[PDB]
Amino acid sequence: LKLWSFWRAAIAEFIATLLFLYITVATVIGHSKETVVCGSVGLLGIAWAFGGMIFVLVYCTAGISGGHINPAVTFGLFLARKVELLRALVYMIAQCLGAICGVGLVKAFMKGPYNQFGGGANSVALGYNKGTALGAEIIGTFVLVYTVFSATDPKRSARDSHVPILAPLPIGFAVFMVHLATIPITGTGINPARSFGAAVIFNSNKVWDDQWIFWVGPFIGAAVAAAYHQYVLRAAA
Amino acid sequence: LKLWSFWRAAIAEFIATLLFLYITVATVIGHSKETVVCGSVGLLGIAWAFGGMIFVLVYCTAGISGGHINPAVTFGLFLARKVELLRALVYMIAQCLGAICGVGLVKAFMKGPYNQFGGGANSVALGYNKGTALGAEIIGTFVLVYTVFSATDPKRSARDSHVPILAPLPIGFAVFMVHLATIPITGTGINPARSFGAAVIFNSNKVWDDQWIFWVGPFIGAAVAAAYHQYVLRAAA
Amino acid sequence: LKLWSFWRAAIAEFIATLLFLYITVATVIGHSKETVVCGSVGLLGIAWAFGGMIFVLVYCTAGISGGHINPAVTFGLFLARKVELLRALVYMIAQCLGAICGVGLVKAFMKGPYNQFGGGANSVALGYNKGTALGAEIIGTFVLVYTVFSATDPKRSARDSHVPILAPLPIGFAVFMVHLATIPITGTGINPARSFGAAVIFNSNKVWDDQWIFWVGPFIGAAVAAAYHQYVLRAAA
Amino acid sequence: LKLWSFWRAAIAEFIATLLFLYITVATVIGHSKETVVCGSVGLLGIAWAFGGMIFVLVYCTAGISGGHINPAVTFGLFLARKVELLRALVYMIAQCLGAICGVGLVKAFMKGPYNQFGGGANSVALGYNKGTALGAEIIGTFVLVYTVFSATDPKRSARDSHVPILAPLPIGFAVFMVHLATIPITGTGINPARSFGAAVIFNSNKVWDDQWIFWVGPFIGAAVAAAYHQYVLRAAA
Repeated sequence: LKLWSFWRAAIAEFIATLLFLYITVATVIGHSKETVVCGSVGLLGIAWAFGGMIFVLVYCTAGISGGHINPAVTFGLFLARKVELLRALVYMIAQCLGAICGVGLVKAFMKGPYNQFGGGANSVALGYNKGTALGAEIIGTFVLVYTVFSATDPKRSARDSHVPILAPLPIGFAVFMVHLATIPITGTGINPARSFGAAVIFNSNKVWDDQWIFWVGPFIGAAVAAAYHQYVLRAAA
Repeated sequence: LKLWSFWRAAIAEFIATLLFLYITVATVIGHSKETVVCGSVGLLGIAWAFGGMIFVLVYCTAGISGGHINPAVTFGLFLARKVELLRALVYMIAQCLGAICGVGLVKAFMKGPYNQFGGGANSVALGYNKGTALGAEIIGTFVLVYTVFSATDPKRSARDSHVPILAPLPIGFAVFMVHLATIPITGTGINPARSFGAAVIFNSNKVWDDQWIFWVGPFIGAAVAAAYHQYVLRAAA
Repeated sequence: LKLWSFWRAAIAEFIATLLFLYITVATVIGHSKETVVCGSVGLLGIAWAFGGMIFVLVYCTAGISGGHINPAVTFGLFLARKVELLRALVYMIAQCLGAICGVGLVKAFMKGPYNQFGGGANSVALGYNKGTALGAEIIGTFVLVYTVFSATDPKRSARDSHVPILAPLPIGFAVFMVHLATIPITGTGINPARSFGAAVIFNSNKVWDDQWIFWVGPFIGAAVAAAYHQYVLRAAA
Repeated sequence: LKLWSFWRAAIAEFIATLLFLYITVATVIGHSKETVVCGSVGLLGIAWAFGGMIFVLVYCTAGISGGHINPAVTFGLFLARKVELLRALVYMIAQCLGAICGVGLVKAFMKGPYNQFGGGANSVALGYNKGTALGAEIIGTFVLVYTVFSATDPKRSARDSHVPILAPLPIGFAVFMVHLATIPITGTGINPARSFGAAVIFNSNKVWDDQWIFWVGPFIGAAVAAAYHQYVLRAAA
């Protein structure tokens, strides 16, 4: 009755996260497998795929679920009391499961290229240390969640809830920007479900060893954005 | 009287699909004929041409025809009872004829490059099987039509009809995103008229042999998006 | 009194066209002079410079002059009786003078590269004939002006006039798209002032010999768009 | 009470300028350190990073501070009496301090690449003289500030102030466009805080010797835009 709206929101987050990972990791593998020098969409094209799909998917789901597609976004909004505990945890599970599925589909379609070129997985690139990767993930997620907070509609909520509706364009652009800066360092995580889905499917020791960075970094970044918006700027009111 | 509005909608879809194919296939041939390494718009530029022209053309025609430019979009909206049978079939014919014309014009302007570089045609790239191409076309069209449904105006319709007006930016971006992911696999069809126009003008056995994928994939993708939006999300109401 | 508004509109078109040519031709020369393979913004970056500056400049001037920046846009709107004769001719002179000035400034800043790399001038590339270039200019300008007509505000006009206000984003995107398709053929003109400014400053026989294409093509494209919108679609009413 | 709103605006400008410099200079260093030919986001990606972050950050801060992120924007608005003297000077200090911090963070994360590849600093490229660089900075800042003035909301102001709210998309696009044209010449400054932050952290004689260009150019460009908008166009009223 409003429980149906709740379950439909969970489904919307599951499916959107699946589509997010399918499109973006297919883009990464498609770029990576390219033999002809500069016959691919390039790193710029990869950054567009991540930012542009967030714009599209937040647009589609904002009125249905709130359009999170990302455990760190759900967590930041939870801390600011904009999402209730049970919804938050249900969203994070839906997101993580959807992400596994989307990456699974890319692997099903292009198994050889998928394994050869890194599986869309986040890890620390050679030359950087884990403190740098962690710092880059915290600041990158801070940019994203600070944008999400600035993009919340104070009056309007997702169907049968108090989860605010979000303006999708600035949020997609924040994701695009952070990818431009962070791809050389970690591939860019800023989204624990996206990092976890790829780790589950790719299944390498190196990737699993770095995985904590892509949970801890984004949760800290999200928490600091929440405190900044709500307490330092008092930008809610 | 409203029959004139009907015929003007058909003309609007014919012309828009012609412009769609002219601009995008001229972009593909112009990229492909380039000798100087990295002197072209690249695959990223091709993906922009397809997404950006959908944004422009849906913007221009949304109030006149509904702005479909694509038999799979018309079919999905038909299944949800948003387009009547006779309009649907008239739109699909207008789209397919316009597409033949637009590709015809590119061939008229650059015949040598046109034949040498593949004629803007969709087919399965070497290394992928038809099951993968079909899967990639279904999911890609699902992203597009799921976006179209989320972009419908519940209150406002095209002139003298009940075909909903569509928000063109998210739709153009969905087309752009799906191109980033799918170009290496099939060139990206997700539009039976676009695939058919190029097949008619280019006229090769290889291309004709793959053509069913670019009709069946998109129609299935569109049907599943329709059912998802209307029955699982109940996102109409 | 409204004559001052008239003269301020002419100044706004002069300055906007100057800025248009300075930014875009500086972009073209900056790309072209690049020695390091793929150390430039590429042809995609050039296409963005033209589309993006039209978006910016139409945004700035739409309420002041109508935001034309382009004799073919002024001519199409003139034919549809949306601009009076004396205003139309004053706008075209302002646009052509501004364009000469903007290209003049690029030459002043980078004289060596400016002359070596073609001076931002439009002409027919080797391999295409003049019939093809003319056809490409007609269709390209048709896309642009068809978009301008679809972007007109039926209720709202520029200050102290009946020149409609225009939605700048779709128009900028139409310019971007047409550049993706047409750069390899003519560089893309679709704007007689832009083509003329560069011809005046660069001053070569080859360029002057092709210059009629960049006036005749766009004026025909604009006229057909006007007739299409107003008479075939009846999209005014 | 409104003094708190004042201090929160200063903090918002400090943090936004820090994020601006971190994301954009990390993008520049990440591009520059790339060994594999065309394995980076390219100069186009760098131009996106600067324009896109201005769009994002102006979006986030427009209702809190006015969204300046740039001493030349604050100065132009000051000259037009849209910002009071004490606020103006407090904003410029906040911006310059934030910029030092953001560049500082990039250096902390990638010290080797940071020093090797120029430190995100603006200076005159080999082949251009200082008159050209100064001219390019004046016109580039004129485009930006002319856009800012055209983007001001006549009715609505930042919290507890008379600083107008700004439309962030056209402003971000103006920054993007000016980067396309100006990167080969100076790297593009058009923002005294951005130029100063990088000079402070990179600390080279060459860079310090050119630094006056990146203060004088933008302040003149801003002043001429202010006079153009307010006195020649009378575009306020």
